Parts: sequence; structure tokens; C-alpha cells
Amino acid sequence: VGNMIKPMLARGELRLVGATTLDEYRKHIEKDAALERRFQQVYVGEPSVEDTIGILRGLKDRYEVHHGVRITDSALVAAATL
Amino acid sequence: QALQKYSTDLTARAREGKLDPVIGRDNEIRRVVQVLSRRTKNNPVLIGEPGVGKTAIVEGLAQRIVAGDVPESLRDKTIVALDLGSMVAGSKYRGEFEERLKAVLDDIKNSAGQIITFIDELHTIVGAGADAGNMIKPMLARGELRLVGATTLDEYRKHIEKDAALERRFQQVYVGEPSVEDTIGILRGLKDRYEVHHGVRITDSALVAAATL
Amino acid sequence: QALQKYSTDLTARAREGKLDPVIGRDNEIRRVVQVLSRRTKNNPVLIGEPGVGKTAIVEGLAQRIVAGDVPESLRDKTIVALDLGSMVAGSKYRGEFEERLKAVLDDIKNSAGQIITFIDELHTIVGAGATAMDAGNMIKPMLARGELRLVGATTLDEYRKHIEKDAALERRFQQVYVGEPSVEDTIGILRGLKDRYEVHHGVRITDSALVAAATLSDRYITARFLPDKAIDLVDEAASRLRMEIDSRPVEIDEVERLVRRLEIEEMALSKEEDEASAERLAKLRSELADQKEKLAELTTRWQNEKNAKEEVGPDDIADVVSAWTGIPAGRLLEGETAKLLRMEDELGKRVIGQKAAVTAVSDAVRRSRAGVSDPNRPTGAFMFLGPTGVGKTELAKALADFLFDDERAMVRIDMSEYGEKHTVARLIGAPPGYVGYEAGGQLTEAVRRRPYTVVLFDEIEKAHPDVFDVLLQVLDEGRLTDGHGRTVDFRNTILILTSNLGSGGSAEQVLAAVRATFKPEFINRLDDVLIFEGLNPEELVRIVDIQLAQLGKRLAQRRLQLQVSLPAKRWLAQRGFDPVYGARPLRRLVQQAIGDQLAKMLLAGQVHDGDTVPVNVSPDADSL
Amino acid sequence: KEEVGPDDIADVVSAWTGIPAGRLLEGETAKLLRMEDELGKRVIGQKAAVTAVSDAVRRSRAGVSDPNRPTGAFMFLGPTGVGKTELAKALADFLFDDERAMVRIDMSEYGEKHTVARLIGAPPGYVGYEAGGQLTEAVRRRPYTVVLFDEIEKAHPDVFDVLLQVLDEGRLTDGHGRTVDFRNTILILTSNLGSGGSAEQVLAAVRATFKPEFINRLDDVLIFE
Ligand SMILES: Nc1ncnc2c1ncn2[C@@H]1O[C@H](COP(=O)(O)OP(=O)(O)OP(O)(O)=S)[C@@H](O)[C@H]1O
Ligand SMILES: Nc1ncnc2c1ncn2[C@@H]1O[C@H](COP(=O)(O)OP(=O)(O)OP(O)(O)=S)[C@@H](O)[C@H]1O
Ligand SMILES: Nc1ncnc2c1ncn2[C@@H]1O[C@H](COP(=O)(O)OP(=O)(O)OP(O)(O)=S)[C@@H](O)[C@H]1O
Ligand SMILES: Nc1ncnc2c1ncn2[C@@H]1O[C@H](COP(=O)(O)OP(=O)(O)OP(O)(O)=S)[C@@H](O)[C@H]1O
Repeated sequence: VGNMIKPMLARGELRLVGATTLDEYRKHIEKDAALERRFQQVYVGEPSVEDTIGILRGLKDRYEVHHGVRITDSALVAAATL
Repeated sequence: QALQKYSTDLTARAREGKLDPVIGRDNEIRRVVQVLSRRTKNNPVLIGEPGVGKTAIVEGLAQRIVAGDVPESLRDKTIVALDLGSMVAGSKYRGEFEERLKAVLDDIKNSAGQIITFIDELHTIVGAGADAGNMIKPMLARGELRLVGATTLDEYRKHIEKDAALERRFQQVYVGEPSVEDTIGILRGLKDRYEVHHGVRITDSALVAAATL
Repeated sequence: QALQKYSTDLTARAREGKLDPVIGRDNEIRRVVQVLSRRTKNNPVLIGEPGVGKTAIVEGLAQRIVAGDVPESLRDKTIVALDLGSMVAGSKYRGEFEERLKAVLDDIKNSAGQIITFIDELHTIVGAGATAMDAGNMIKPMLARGELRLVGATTLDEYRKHIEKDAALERRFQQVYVGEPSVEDTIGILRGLKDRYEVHHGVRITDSALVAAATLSDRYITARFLPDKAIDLVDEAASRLRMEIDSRPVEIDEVERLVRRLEIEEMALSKEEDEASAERLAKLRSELADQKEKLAELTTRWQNEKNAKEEVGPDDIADVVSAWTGIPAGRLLEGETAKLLRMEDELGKRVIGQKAAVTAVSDAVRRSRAGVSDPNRPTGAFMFLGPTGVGKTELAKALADFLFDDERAMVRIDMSEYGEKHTVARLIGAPPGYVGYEAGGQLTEAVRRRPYTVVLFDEIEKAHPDVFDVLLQVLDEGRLTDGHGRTVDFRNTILILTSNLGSGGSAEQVLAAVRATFKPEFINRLDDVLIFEGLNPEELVRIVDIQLAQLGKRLAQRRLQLQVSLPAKRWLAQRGFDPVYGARPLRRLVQQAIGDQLAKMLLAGQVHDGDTVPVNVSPDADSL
Repeated sequence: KEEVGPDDIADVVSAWTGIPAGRLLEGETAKLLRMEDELGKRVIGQKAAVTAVSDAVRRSRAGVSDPNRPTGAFMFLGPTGVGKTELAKALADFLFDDERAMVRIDMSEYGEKHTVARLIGAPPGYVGYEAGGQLTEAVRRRPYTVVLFDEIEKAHPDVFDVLLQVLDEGRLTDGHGRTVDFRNTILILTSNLGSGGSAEQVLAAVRATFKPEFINRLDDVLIFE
């Protein structure tokens, strides 16, 4: 999105959870939609350096068995900042 | 078996109690009835800025029919929720949407004049062409189907008024937005549905403050 | 036999008499006949605006064939109506459409000139079956030799959108322009048609209704054409009347529904374990009782009239034209004539003084309901001017309030922004082929909907002296034309042009400044150029009363109210000084002297919701 | 204490649109009472003005103010370098804690007639039409800002005929024909009339420069010491 899911949706039997980008959503769901009255926006901008560092250090063991070499917090933070 | 896979039954839906209890707006229901009960060219079209309840009037008419509060020549008519999103959708050939549209029209006009029809957002009626949404006029301007509609001001002006010879077959019912007092009335009417859905309670002062803010 | 499978019949329907009778239109049918009976290229195509009758002519021709009033060479021809829809039902294969078309064509040809085909809306014949043009012109050879006759009727703004583009085919068609009839002929059409409706609905119809409908449908509904927008009014009136011979008439069913609503509401609002419901329920009881009284009174009057309304009259038409295109055009049914005779002292509640202007506005509104006004000219075009803070904008808003009950239902344009000439396109739309064109005009597409609103022109003298020239037609008659060329109607909207010319010179110097800031032919359009006058210290006391009423009504949201003593009430007006700034200083004084202290107390405790506070004067200020 | 209340709705309608509409929940009242002094830490001097703006905010949020008119239309003027723009910025920093969340426009640029189109837009059929107007776009969202008019003495007396109805109604109409509401903003417009003269030599400059229809619109004309 077209006109084939709105008669299904304004009845209360299905629940769709979608996803897209900001400007794209502003394109296909604003001009030709007339449906935006039944869609609720949720914003997820971007994590920060400190947050993606936690993400990395959470997701480290999986690769330490995939390849398996060694990991250093210095390497993680360097990757993040660089 | 023609209008069985391209339509539902809004009347039977209201009989199953799964509709919302419209409150007020008796002027517009009476206007819609005294238009839908005409002799020729009986097709009302609910017009008004978006959000003010242009479908709620049609559900109200359905509930009133089910309850039996309508004039003599309006009982047991079983208004039908037609749809075109599922007729023009799967068709990749020459002249295939036409067979479906003609089957629907034929099934309507075989039965007596008791299949009052309802297309919502009928600004999706001028397309389907490529000579579509245009073979319907000979049955429109003769009182064969009733075709209760609902469209926004903008879409109406942009999509229909460019096709004047079709706009003639319609009647406008300007559904203006309600005032604060009528809004409080409607809110107080609907309170119980949400009070049941969410296991909480809602105060009348809260309703008034909502309708005022 | 393929005909009997891909087409209906018309002469049969005529013989069994299912076609509405046809009246008038003699020259058109004669021309159609003499074209339909020529040697080569005998194809009439009825053209003209939508609604004026382009199929009724063909059905009249069918009736005339059944009767026998046609010339010799048109005897017993059995007109047939094709159907290009059911000819393309299933043709997903390659030739399943050309086969059917050839079948129908050779079947027409094997009939020795008997059949006279009739394709309704023949502008759909162009793209019969495509993929590169192959179909829809298979009848182009047979047309020329006059094998088939092919009478058809299509609208006027599509004959140059689809067919005229293909002038190889259009050449084989003769056009029969069909103009719209006048009121004198519409009256006859109705007088002849005034049986089918009178029968379908079990009612009777009076000729006064026919005449009044044929007049109002031309005066007011300026969007459709005459033979149809007139019949619609009669039909809806009869439908409503039949719906009233049902159990109960209107104006009582609505009141009983409203009473039941207020009952079901007061019943469920009573069990409120709350305090904010005390003063909200005390009025609902009053309203329920005072509507049930009217219910009982209407009931008793109906029983009287029933113990001591069977056909439509020339006023139910007015009620329909009022319910649709909400212009009110009834006959002043005694429910509001008191209101109209009271209009002066009813507007005096929001404006104090300026009885001269209130009288002019009241007269121009009154003498239009009684049908004495100029039928093609706006309902009045006033420009009232004077010093500032006097009440001109307030009077305009008060008039819109009294008329509509909703101040937010008038059209207000600030002519202080139109300082540049080119900004006039903001209210007239941009020509075709430019940026903003699909949205049309703004003032125009505001008036075209609900053409009963009030129009208002703030600060007319600030605009460039070329915006003034767009309003000449608007004031002379009710016509303005946006980009799309269409024309809106201003015949029944009350124009108002506020201003500030000649601040305080004299009651005559300003009548020499206006004539120097305008043109000689612009002043000539307006009605009386009302001149406001400043305020007197005796007149500001009532203004103080009004401001205090406003402040109390706004405070009643926190269930407070005040008790003002006459010392302070006259002190405030005694501080309505400097007869140069009108009456706004009084508003700023009320603020500065009451609101600040009231808020200071209110948000510092000690003034908890409920209890009223009395204001009492002091030597210089006033304390609470 | 397991049911919705008539202030949770205000909580929602303030949780979006930014408007602080409510019934003076706790802490907020302490801040409002503690305003004249809390604003003094950034604006030393000018005792007369801070009280006026503070009373305006107090009235507007306490529940006694005309719902259809701006929340104040002050124009304060005085000698050079006294703290006018700085008072405005300190206010905006007080009730937002974001110095860059107000909409200031420099009236020093609009010495030309036609440059007004930046805060209105262009009529239908001209170059910049679908973009809108700068001021109108900035105010249609964030309907709680603090509009400012830096040194409104330069723009020759035609821009005074848009504020003439921005004030007293909070109305403005951009190119597309829309309408915006200024009903809950605080318009503030400085100046430099006077320049040394007494209060009765600058109150003549105001009269001889502007019009009665204008001076009558805006609120108290604060003079700075
Ligand atoms: N008179 C009424 N009685 C009861 N519920 C109403 C009434 N008017 C409006 N509503 C409710 O308000 C909402 C309006 O939704 P709809 O009327 O279905 O939307 P709509 O009027 O079709 O506008 P669009 O064009 O579809 S976005 C629904 O939740 C209705 O239940
Ligand atoms: N001369 C006439 N005598 C009687 N009734 C007429 C006459 N002219 C028009 N009418 C009626 O006025 C209405 C006009 O209907 P039509 O002529 O069928 O519409 P139309 O002219 O075909 O316009 P379109 O574009 O096809 S919708 C019908 O109710 C006709 O019965
Ligand atoms: N006769 C009056 N009756 C009641 N209130 C009045 C009257 N005259 C003035 N007022 C008050 O003064 C306010 C300002 O008057 P307005 O008419 O709005 O100003 P104006 O007449 O438009 O003058 P200009 O030229 O536009 S500044 C009104 O909103 C009222 O509150
Ligand atoms: N009472 C005061 N409190 C705090 N800073 C002040 C005060 N008076 C002056 N200042 C400082 O004076 C400087 C100039 O203040 P501004 O308000 O920016 O100048 P201005 O008032 O705009 O004068 P013009 O006419 O625009 S040049 C800033 O650095 C302020 O911090």
C-alpha cells in the first residue's frame, strides 16, 4: 500500500504489524492511502555508541564458537567509534 | 451464488448484535429513508469532512431495519455491503471483470427490489476500466439497485464531479460534524463498550472533560 | 436469434406500456425521424447537456412507432437496444468477441432494413476489444452504406473527449443538439407526468406544487438542468407525505425519540457516586420535563385535528429545497416570525448602541424572507466604517451567531494580507496548466458548499487597489468564476466590508476620504455605507455588564461565580477613559484589575472550588 | 483508584501537542509561585517587566483568560543594550529549558516591501507554493512556542498589517488557504524607539510611528529602565 485489505481490516479479525522507513512511509501512506486513520506510528531512531557497545558485548559468544579466536573490549569499542 | 463471494450481509451482522449503538442523528436517517424510498433515481450519498460518522448513519439504518422501525415499503430488505477490491483484483485477461460485474447485477435484478446495496468509499467506482463503473448507470437511473454510498468532500469533488453524467444519478446528504453537547451524548452512549473491553471504570466528568479539551 | 441473446427489446416494452410518457420536443423528434429515413449515412446521435432528455426522445419515438404517427417508411420496425457490456462477458480467447459482433451485424443485415438499433451512451463503443486498434471500427464500413441505423445518445462533454478524437468515425454521425427547456415547458412536462408518482405513492398532488417546484428548482438549485431537478423535488415531497401517513407525522416522532434519549440518559447518570454530577443532572431534569410538556401539547393538538394533510402543497417543496441546499425558503411558519420582529433587541444583547446599523442589517435580512428582495442580486452588500474599538467586527460576528448558532460557520478572509496584486489568485484559483489548479479556488470552493453563509472582509482599505476590481461582479450580481470556468452563486449571502477610513475627522470628512480612496463605480454597488460612532460614558456601563457576564461564564468551568457591587461596577466604567481607543482599554482594565489577583489567590489555595467570592471597591483599587 | 479520571485526559492531550493544558498538578504551582525570583537569576534589573510576563503566564495557566486570543502580546522597548532579547530568551528558557525552541524572526531584514512572503507563502500558481510559509510552518507544529520580533522598527509600515490580525485573534492564513491558531503563544516584539528620551518623548515616537488600530491591539507597552 491496497483497497483489498481495508474492508478486511475495518472489521476486527486480523492484526497486522508492519514496518518501513520514515520518508517512504510519508510517501505511500499519506498521498494515496486515506488509510492512515487506522495505522499508529512507532519511532526507533538509532542506538548510540554506548548502546551498540552493549549490543556487541552481548552478541560475542556466538562468533567465539562460529570462528572462535578471542575478543577484546578495546576491539569492540574501536569498531563502534570508528 | 453470485453476490455470495463478493459481498457480506450487514443486516445479518447487525442481527448478531456485533455493531455499535448509534446515538442520535435522526434527521439524517429520516432523510436517507425518504430518499431511498423514491420511485426513480433512489441513491443517497453521504457527504462530509472525514471522521464525523458517515458510516455510522448506515449502521444506524441497518439496526433500525432489523428492529422494525421503518415505513411500510422498507421492511426486510437486508442491505448488502458490496465491495470492488475483490472484483477487479484477480483478473488478467480481456473482459473478465465484466463477467463478474454482470453476474452481480444479474443476481440483484432477478430478485425483487429488496437487495438495497451499500458501497463504501465509492470514489473507487470510476476506475477498473483498462468502460467500467459505467455499465452500471442504466440500472442506477431506473431504481433497480439502491447503492447507499459514503465519500469525503475532497475525494467526491476530485473523482466524481469530473464525470457529471454519472453524478446526476446521486443525491447528497451533507453530514455536518456535531457540536459539543451531541458529542457528550454520543460518548456517554458508547461508554459501556470500552468500560467492558478494558476492565476499568470511566467517570462522567472524565467524558465531559474529554469532549471539552 | 443472436440479437435475442445479446440485446433487449424496446418496441415490445412500449407496446406493453412500461415507458414513462413523453411530452413536447416535437422538432427534435421530427429531425431525428427525417435523419433516420435517408439514403446513406442515416445515423442520428443525440447530443446535449446531461439531464435535459436524450433518452426520453427515443422512448417517445418508440411510442410514436407503436401508435402509428410516423411517416410511411418507418412502419413496424421493432427498435432494439444493444448491450456492449454483455458482448465482452467471456472473451479471454482470441476471437470470441469479433465472432459475436459479426453474428449481430449479419443478423441485422439479413433483416431487410427493419431493425433500428439503439446504443445508449455510444461513446463506449470506441474501445470494444483491444490488445493496436482492431475492434470498435468493424461497423465503420457498414455505417456508410446505411445498413444499420444506430440511433444513440451521449453526453456533451464526452463527445469531444472520446469520439471527436477519432474524426474518421465521427464523420458518419449527425448531431441533434438538445437544449434545456424553460420553466413554461417544464410545467407542462410535470403536468403530464403528474400521474405515475401520484399512483406509485398512494397520495394526490396539487398543481400549485408543480408550479412552485418548477420555479424554485430553477431559482435555487443552480447545479443541474431543468427537466430533472424539478421532478426530483415533487418526487421527494410525495415520498415524505406517504411516509407521514405512516403511524405518526414528523416533528412529533423526533420529539418522542429525544424524550426517550434524555430518559435513558438521566436514568444512567443518576447513579453517580460523584459531586461534579450534581449541577450537571439538575438541568437534565428540567430539559426532560420541558420537552415532555411540548410532547404532550403536540399530542393533544394532533388528537384535536384528528377528531375534527392528504396531498402535497406548494410549501413541502420549499421544505425540501430548505433541507437540501440549506438555503431557507419556507413561508415563515409562525415559529420564528416573532424572532424576526425581535431581531433588533435580540442583537442588542451583543452590541450596544449603533441602532442605525442594527436597523439597516435587520431590514436587509427581514425584507428578504418576505420575498420582496431583488431575486438576482446578493442579499445586501454593506461596508460600515468608523473609528477603532467601536464594534463593527463584533456586530458582524454577532449577526452570524444569531443566524447560524455557530460563529465558526461563516467565511472570513483577512484582506490585510492581500497587499500584493498577484495575491488575488488566492481566492480565484490558478489558470489551467499551473501549480495549484486541481484544488480550484478557495473563497469560491468555500461558497459553492452551503451557499447560505455570511461573507466578511476585514480591513478592506489595506488591499492593493486592484483586488477591489474582482468584487465588482460579486456585488453587482451573485456571479464569480474560478479557474475551471464554472460559476458560483452569491445571490443569498450577506456581504460585509469593514474598514477604518477617516479615523475620527467628522461624519462628513470620511465621506470625502472614501470617495477618494475608491472608484466612482465601486461605491455605486454597495447598499448604505453605514458610519459608526464612538461611545458615550453612559454606554460603557452595559459593556462592563457584558464583560462581567463573559468572565462569569468562563469561570463557571471551575464552578465559581462573582458578586460585584455597584461601586465597582460603576468604577470600572469610570475607568473607560480616553475616547480615542474605543472599548478595548476596558477589557485590559478588567484583566489587570481582577484576573491577576483572582489567579494569584486561586493557585495559592484559600479559594478552593465552589464558594463564590465577592469583589468590593477600595479607595483606588478593588479587593476580593 | 482503579478508574480513569478527568485529569488523565488532560495528561494525554498534553502528552501530545505539547500544550501544558491541565489543572495545576503539584510542583507546577510551586514553580509558578516561584517565578519572579527564579527568572531573576538570568535577568538582573527590570523589575516592572518580569511581573507582567509572570502574571500573564499565571492567568493563562490558572484558568482565567479569554480562550480565543493569544496568551499575551507584549511589546517592550527602551534604551540600547538593556536586556530585552535576553529577557525573552530567559523566559523561553524558563518554561521550556530549551533556548533554541522558540521562533525568533529578525524584522531587520524586511526593509523591503515584498519580503513579507516568507512568513505567509505564495498564492496558487507561483514559484514557491507547495512549500508554504516559514512562520506558519514553524507554528503549525509545536503550538506552544514563544514568537519573537527582533527590533521591529526597520520593516517599513506594511508588515504591520499582518500582525494587525495575528494579534487579538491568533489567526493567520498561509498559501494553501489553511488557518493556524496562535491562541497559546506569547508574542514578543522589541524595538529601539526613544534612545534617551523620557517616557513622554518615546510615547510620542510610538504614536507617530504606528497607528491607533495597532497600539490598541497589543497589551501593556513596557518601558525599560
Ligand atoms: N452517532 C454516532 N453514534 C455512535 N457512534 C458514532 C456516531 N458517530 C460517530 N461514531 C463513532 O465514531 C467513529 C466514526 O467512525 P466512522 O464513521 O466509521 O468513520 P467514517 O465516518 O466512515 O469516516 P471515514 O471517511 O470512513 S475516515 C466510530 O468509532 C463510530 O462508532
Ligand atoms: N419531454 C419529456 N417528457 C417527459 N419526461 C421527460 C421529458 N424530458 C425529460 N423527461 C424526464 O426527465 C428525466 C430525464 O431522464 P433521461 O433523459 O433519461 O436522462 P438523460 O437525458 O438520458 O441524461 P443521461 O446523460 O443519459 S443520465 C426522466 O425522468 C424523464 O422521464
Ligand atoms: N458596541 C459594543 N458592544 C459590545 N462590545 C463592544 C462594543 N464595541 C466594542 N466592544 C468590545 O470591544 C472589542 C473590540 O471591538 P471590535 O469590533 O472587535 O474592534 P473593531 O470594531 O473591529 O475595530 P477595528 O477597526 O477592527 S481595530 C469587542 O470584541 C468587544 O469586546
Ligand atoms: N538585567 C540584566 N540581566 C542579565 N543580563 C543583562 C541585563 N541587562 C543587560 N544584560 C546583558 O546585556 C547584553 C545585551 O542584552 P540584549 O538583550 O541581547 O541586548 P538588547 O536588549 O537586544 O538591546 P538591543 O537594542 O537589541 S542592541 C547581554 O549580554 C545581556 O546578558
